[PDB]
Amino acid sequence: SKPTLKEVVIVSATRTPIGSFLGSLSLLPATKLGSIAIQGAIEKAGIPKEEVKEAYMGNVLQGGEGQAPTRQAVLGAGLPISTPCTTINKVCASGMKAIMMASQSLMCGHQDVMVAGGMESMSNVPYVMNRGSTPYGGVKLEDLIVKDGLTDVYNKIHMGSCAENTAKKLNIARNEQDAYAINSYTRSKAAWEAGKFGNEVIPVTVTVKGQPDVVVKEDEEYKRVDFSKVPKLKTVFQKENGTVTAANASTLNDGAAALVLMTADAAKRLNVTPLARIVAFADAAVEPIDFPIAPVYAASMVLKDVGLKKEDIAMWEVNEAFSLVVLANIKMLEIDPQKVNINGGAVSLGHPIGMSGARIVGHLTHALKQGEYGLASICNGGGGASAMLIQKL
Amino acid sequence: SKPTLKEVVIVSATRTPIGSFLGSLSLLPATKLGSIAIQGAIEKAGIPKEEVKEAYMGNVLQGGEGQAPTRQAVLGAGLPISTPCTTINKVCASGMKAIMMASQSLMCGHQDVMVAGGMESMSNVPYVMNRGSTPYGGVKLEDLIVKDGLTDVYNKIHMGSCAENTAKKLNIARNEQDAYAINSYTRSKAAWEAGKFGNEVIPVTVTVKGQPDVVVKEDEEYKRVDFSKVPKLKTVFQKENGTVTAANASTLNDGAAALVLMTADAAKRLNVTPLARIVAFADAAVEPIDFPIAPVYAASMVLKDVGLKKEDIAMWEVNEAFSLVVLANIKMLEIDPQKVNINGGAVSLGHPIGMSGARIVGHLTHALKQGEYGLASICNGGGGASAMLIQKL
Amino acid sequence: PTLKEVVIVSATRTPIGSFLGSLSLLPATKLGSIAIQGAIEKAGIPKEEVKEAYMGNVLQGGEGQAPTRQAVLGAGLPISTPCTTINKVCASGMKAIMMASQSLMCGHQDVMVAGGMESMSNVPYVMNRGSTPYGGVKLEDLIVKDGLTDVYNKIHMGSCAENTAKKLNIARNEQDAYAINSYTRSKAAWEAGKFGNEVIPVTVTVKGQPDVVVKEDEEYKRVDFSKVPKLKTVFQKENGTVTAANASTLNDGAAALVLMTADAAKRLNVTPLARIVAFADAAVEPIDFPIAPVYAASMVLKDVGLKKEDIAMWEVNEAFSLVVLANIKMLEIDPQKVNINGGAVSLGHPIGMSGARIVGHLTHALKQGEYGLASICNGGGGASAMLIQKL
Amino acid sequence: PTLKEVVIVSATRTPIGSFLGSLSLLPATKLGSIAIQGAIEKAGIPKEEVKEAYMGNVLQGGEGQAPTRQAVLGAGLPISTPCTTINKVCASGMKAIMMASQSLMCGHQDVMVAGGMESMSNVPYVMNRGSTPYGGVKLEDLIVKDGLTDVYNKIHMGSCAENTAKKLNIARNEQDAYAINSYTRSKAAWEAGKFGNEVIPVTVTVKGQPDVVVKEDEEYKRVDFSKVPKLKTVFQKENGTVTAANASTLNDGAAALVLMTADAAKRLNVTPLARIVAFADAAVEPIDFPIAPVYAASMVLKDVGLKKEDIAMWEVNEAFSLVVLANIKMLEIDPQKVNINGGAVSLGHPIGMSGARIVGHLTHALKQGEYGLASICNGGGGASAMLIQKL
Ligand SMILES: CC(C)(COP(=O)(O)OP(=O)(O)OC[C@H]1O[C@@H](n2cnc3c(N)ncnc32)[C@H](O)[C@@H]1OP(=O)(O)O)[C@@H](O)C(=O)NCCC(=O)NCCS
Ligand SMILES: CC(C)(COP(=O)(O)OP(=O)(O)OC[C@H]1O[C@@H](n2cnc3c(N)ncnc32)[C@H](O)[C@@H]1OP(=O)(O)O)[C@@H](O)C(=O)NCCC(=O)NCCS
Ligand SMILES: CC(C)(COP(=O)(O)OP(=O)(O)OC[C@H]1O[C@@H](n2cnc3c(N)ncnc32)[C@H](O)[C@@H]1OP(=O)(O)O)[C@@H](O)C(=O)NCCC(=O)NCCS
Ligand SMILES: CC(C)(COP(=O)(O)OP(=O)(O)OC[C@H]1O[C@@H](n2cnc3c(N)ncnc32)[C@H](O)[C@@H]1OP(=O)(O)O)[C@@H](O)C(=O)NCCC(=O)NCCS
Ligand SMILES: [Cl-]
Ligand SMILES: [Cl-]
Ligand SMILES: [Cl-]
Ligand SMILES: [Cl-]
Ligand SMILES: [K+]
Ligand SMILES: [K+]
Ligand SMILES: [K+]
Ligand SMILES: [K+]
Repeated sequence: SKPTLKEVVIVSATRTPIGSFLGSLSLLPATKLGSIAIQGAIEKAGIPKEEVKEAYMGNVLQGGEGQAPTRQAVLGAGLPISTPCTTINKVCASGMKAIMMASQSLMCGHQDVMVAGGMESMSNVPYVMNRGSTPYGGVKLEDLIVKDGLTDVYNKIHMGSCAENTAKKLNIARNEQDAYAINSYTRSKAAWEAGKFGNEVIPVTVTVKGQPDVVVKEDEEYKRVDFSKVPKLKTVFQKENGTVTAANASTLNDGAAALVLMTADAAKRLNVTPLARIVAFADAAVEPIDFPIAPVYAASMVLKDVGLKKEDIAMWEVNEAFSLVVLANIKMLEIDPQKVNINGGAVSLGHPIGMSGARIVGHLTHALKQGEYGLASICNGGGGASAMLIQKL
Repeated sequence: SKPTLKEVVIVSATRTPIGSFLGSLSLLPATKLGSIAIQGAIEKAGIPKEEVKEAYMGNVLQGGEGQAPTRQAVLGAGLPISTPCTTINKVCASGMKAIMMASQSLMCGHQDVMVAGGMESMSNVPYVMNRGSTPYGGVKLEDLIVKDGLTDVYNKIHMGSCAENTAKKLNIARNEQDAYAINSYTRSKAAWEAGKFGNEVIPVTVTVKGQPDVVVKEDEEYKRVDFSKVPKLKTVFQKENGTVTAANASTLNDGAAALVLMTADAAKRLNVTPLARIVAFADAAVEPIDFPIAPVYAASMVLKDVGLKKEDIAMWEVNEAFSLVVLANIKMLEIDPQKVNINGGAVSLGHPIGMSGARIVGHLTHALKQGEYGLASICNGGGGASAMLIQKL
Repeated sequence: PTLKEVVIVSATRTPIGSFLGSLSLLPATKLGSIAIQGAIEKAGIPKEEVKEAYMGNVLQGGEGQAPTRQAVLGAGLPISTPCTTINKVCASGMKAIMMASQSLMCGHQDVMVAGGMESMSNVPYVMNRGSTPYGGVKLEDLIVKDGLTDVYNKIHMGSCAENTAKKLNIARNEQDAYAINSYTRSKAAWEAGKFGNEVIPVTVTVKGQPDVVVKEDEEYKRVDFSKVPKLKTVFQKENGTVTAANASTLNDGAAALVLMTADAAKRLNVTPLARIVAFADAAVEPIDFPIAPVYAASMVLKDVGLKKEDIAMWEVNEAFSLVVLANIKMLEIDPQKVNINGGAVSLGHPIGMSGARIVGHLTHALKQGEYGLASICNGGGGASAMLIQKL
Repeated sequence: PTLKEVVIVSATRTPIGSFLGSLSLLPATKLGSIAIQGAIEKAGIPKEEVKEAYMGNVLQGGEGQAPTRQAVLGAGLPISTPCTTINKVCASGMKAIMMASQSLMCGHQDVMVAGGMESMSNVPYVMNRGSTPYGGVKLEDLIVKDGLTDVYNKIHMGSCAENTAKKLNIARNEQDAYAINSYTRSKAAWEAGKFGNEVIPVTVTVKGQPDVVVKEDEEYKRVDFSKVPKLKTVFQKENGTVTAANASTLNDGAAALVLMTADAAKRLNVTPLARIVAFADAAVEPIDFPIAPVYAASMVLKDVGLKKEDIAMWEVNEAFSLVVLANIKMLEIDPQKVNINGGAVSLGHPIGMSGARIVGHLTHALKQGEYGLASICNGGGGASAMLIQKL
């Protein structure tokens, strides 16, 4: 027999703008961007801070951040000292997995109101030196972005080289990948200029003693592009017959996102209007080198579970880890390209890894029309993916 | 009314021995200790590896371990590439929180069989250097054990100094703390001598090319003691009227633990006999400085939830972060000290921070007699604690 | 065998670059090659005539094997040229000239190159060999550890200067006035074109960049006189005297001289600039290094029977303004004859280079028949001094 | 004035410690103090008579300001003693003695101390000044970067030796025979008490542990003759000849000599051990450093008018067994007169120390009236050589 569970709703979804690597938000640690997003979400939901019972935040690169990153973000947002906190790491899937795990606690009736999201400051990720005796001939200082973030343990190659493998297998060429990337930048600029993130993004003031304030109000990455340069660029992850470039891959970035989740009962009790219902979610895993196709199986599991067909989905958010990944998913699922990553994605907006899975779910929440279904999927290092289905209320 | 949930059972619980800092297990990465505990747990459960659907592992100090620590542990144990993995960080409570969150997935019917536990190799935790430019005059690279594991963010003091604060408030003196510590070493020795860890601990072979193999078959820490020296030690965190010493505090250590969890239905399908039922669990939080008393509130929450009295508990496992922590809990709960940490604990056995929360649940699993209730609780940095109630089958 | 007479035939230097400034892309050894090549060109002799080379260089860490050999081969000199790198802290550049002169005096060589080189911009940090200690690892800055810290007293060179300021009663306003005078004199000499024969320009070449020609000293323009009396006393909190403005700075540069016996100069028909008359080293209590040049200068004057009045120009290296004032006070010499075209407080102080630079400056600035005396202090309580006569 | 006669009055050294071994707790400067103090005691002169000091020291990074000054003051010599640190790579310790001899020959000092020191155990790693590059960086080992890599060829000293092994047809088996010979001679000489006047013991004090008295060289006992032919060729995978057993090792130690003019020895009632006759430096292509000592030795013989036959004993530094074999072959000398009591392959090679050690050894081992010739190669393609006669 199947358990009888509580219904879970999204009441608010807020994010910081995304900063470029060593760019506009580089002075702020990940936990502080977390505080900003969490306070933003609470404000937008219209509930007292004291109503939030527990918090989960995704965060992939936690080294040097200090004790209990999620607790820092939560206490920094002015939430009660009585609030338990857990920091989640499923690599790039962390921001989505946090929402999923929080949903499961709500479904069990173990809490009635929670905050879940993700945060990352890639600008502030440190280098490491090993503990022990210094070996004769040299001591390595490794970059934790490369070592913990972007290198497949098993193949000993960059995520970008794993992507090249799928480009080979599925015959997805340089020109197709470049066209997708240009498309992403185009959609991001359009959305931003049309005022489409007006309720999703909250601005950030950067203060430096002796300097005038800087107000960061929009995503930084999408303006850093030159369409004429795009087809000229070198293939950085493979010298012989490559396809992936700086322009058609996601970038390194800083940002945080937070959602307020509650049971249908609690939303009634607090007289708040729910934005969306969380219907179903799943995780899938494949051979580590094949992570780009893992979101295909995760999305399929979700559709099969709920009894829906791909054509029933109004809007897809397939995380733009690489242009290659989105094209692979479009090809295998046979879905309408006009319904995928409609207002841009990670290739042009950037990819603070622990945050992105939460951002894309928050974007569907705002963009879907009443009654429509949205499906968000995200690959992660090691061969995994997470996927989530929501319906707009 | 209340949700109707799947019943959750523990089928096996296994661990490596706990190694001392830079000691017998120091050559093995946390992820390798993870693979060993997971393999052991599946062997002891007597089920196909393919039946494990998903895995969660606690792990506090993830810097330099490589991409997706839990995935590394699971694949290194020979589990299917189809197995999704998430790495969990709630400081010292991590190993317990992993079991709790896995239990929640099982209750929702989202998976039927999971592995949960915790892993830490404090010997292999690195130092960090900031990204950017080196200041004129040099820099000190920070030790991540100290910066991420052991320093309160808000007070800017060691966990040990937070403990001194509780010692003051509740009048828990040096002599009482030293007596508790001696008692822990005594109880640990007694338990090993009596063969109380026979089914719980699996040995590990350390192989070094060009030297004989070393078989580690018991915990290393409890033999590193001198009872005569205990009352002579100086107080390491507070010179001015201190109480906490190297002897009466937990140590730095390496180890991993894993539990096979499934629904009661899955156990019947697979023809396995469960060891215990997971009944209830809870998280609590107080002011960061007051973490030593947080386990009191988490334990009370659990008892109230199920409607039991403290007298109903046959065995207590209150993690021995410091001798002070246990005495503080005994004092406030007003429970029988003969029922607390009966076979030793972290003061004498050691404290690989991400694993201890799982170890103590695993020990109750084996030590309890049929029908008895066991309660485990564990404090964590930032002011939190987790607690879990199980019943022997 | 009777001792041979030694002459200076040429003396050349790079401009001095500021810390992390205009010359920071070039290693010390490359600056040394440029200086050496320029000196040989000015001397008007084939490179093959140079028999052996000594270069001063204080902070050799990370420069690679045999720094002087790198400078020499980099300048296109023969593979047969033996090379030695000299370390007497700030006195290194002068000590190299002294030791080369001694080899020439013995008839062991007939033509040598000697000088000094330093790239403080490129001096690395160090980590100790061994087990990493619990709680953290220290990365020390070699400029501070090897260059600027007194071993015995465990204080900065600047704190040693404060000590002398106390004992000899040399005040903050006096040191500030001297520093302003140094900056003023440096600017005046550059504007008068007094370095036209001494300094050679350096071309800095970067990939995908337009070439940059560095033709003058960088440091002397980095000053605000109105701010001088307001600066904090960085080496001492209470009643301090030494500041960033009145102390020498950290810098990059190289200098080189072609030296010959009188017989070799004649054989090659070169016109020598100056004769080397005498030189000496003195040493005192480590903290008292500011006064060691007084004793070294005194030794050289006494050696040749000259009085302080017989000296036309003094170069007392400006380690700190305090040092020059202390020397003037103890020696009782005319300040208008001391560091007349500026010095290390305003031009900068690449430590292994400065003792060569000041001897090379005398060689160009002295008029025929005049005597010049150069002295320079060094960490540990030492000083070197040299007397030359213009030909 | 004519050139003064120079004599060696004493020569003393520490034992040589293995890499990270028995002397690894002591800095190079402390080892220097021990050797300098011993040399002065043995000379029987007041310490105030020593006027100036030069010490060889190749790897100066992290040792603190003015390494020679630290050694001198640590030995209890007066603060009035000027100090200079000398770097000619492996030739440093000899070149220091040569340069001191020139100062004495000129009449500039009458009594000096010269020698060399090195603590390879305490040589640090370096990190470049600047911003850390994306993707990380390896902190270089200064032993490798400054000590043992040829700048121009970008290969290890050991690979340079391979080049000479190929050119002169000196095979693996011949190199292994020479190395076993060195270990055998070292053990025999220690057992015969031949170092009793040369080596002074070192007490290593550690709080909470008993003292350790180091009384003999550590390295020569670390050998297994049956394993020598089984080792891998660590510098060259294909067709190699150089191994860990037949190469010098990395080590800690210091040596110091007291030098005087003949007049000074008379004045002080000192009976000197030997006279310094002549010395020279030679240089060739950097890759060809193994053969430079042939040319330096030939220069000294030619200068003085002696034949190779007139030399009673040769000390050709054992940088590699290959180097010694190449020198014997080109010079055509009796192998029974070469490195008679062992050398660097088995006693070890603290690089700034060895050039001084070998001159000190000849001073003790030669019989009255006999000539000894010492020679030593250095990175960059150099060598130094010196002739002495026993009195
Ligand atoms: C790809 C990556 C290594 C960056 O490469 P990079 O070479 O250091 O990037 P650069 O900025 O130096 O780009 C090099 C060139 O590309 C150009 N370029 C980059 N993006 C461009 C764009 N959008 N439009 C036009 N030109 C662009 C730059 O102008 C530069 O030009 P240049 O060669 O004349 O100097 C890094 O962003 C990365 O690793 N991305 C993948 C992140 C990832 O794996 N995420 C997780 C997914 S699972
Ligand atoms: C306390 C801590 C810093 C270790 O301190 P330390 O001073 O480096 O420990 P040491 O091994 O140097 O021991 C110090 C002295 O105590 C002695 N000692 C240690 N354990 C002993 C024992 N069990 N019995 C008798 N003597 C003991 C040692 O012999 C030593 O004596 P000495 O100085 O005369 O030689 C470290 O274990 C720690 O931080 N523990 C807390 C872990 C923690 O906070 N975990 C999180 C929980 S919230
Ligand atoms: C003194 C020393 C530590 C530099 O100190 P510093 O404080 O880091 O120097 P800075 O460049 O940051 O200068 C600090 C201030 O002084 C000012 N300043 C520096 N030189 C100045 C000048 N010539 N005129 C006016 N102002 C000046 C700067 O503008 C700055 O002002 P701010 O704090 O309002 O911005 C360094 O040059 C040194 O060690 N010198 C001695 C070298 C030495 O000892 N050599 C060996 C001799 S024995
Ligand atoms: C050669 C050098 C790199 C060390 O090599 P290494 O491989 O780290 O040396 P090791 O101590 O690890 O010895 C390797 C093996 O040789 C063996 N070995 C070494 N010396 C031996 C000897 N004298 N007899 C027998 N066996 C010996 C060791 O037992 C070891 O055996 P194993 O592989 O079974 O464990 C280093 O000593 C060096 O660079 N020397 C040259 C110094 C130099 O260039 N000086 C300047 C001259 S210009
Ligand atoms: Cl918490
Ligand atoms: Cl996964
Ligand atoms: Cl000196
Ligand atoms: Cl040379
Ligand atoms: K891009
Ligand atoms: K203990
Ligand atoms: K200045
Ligand atoms: K050897």
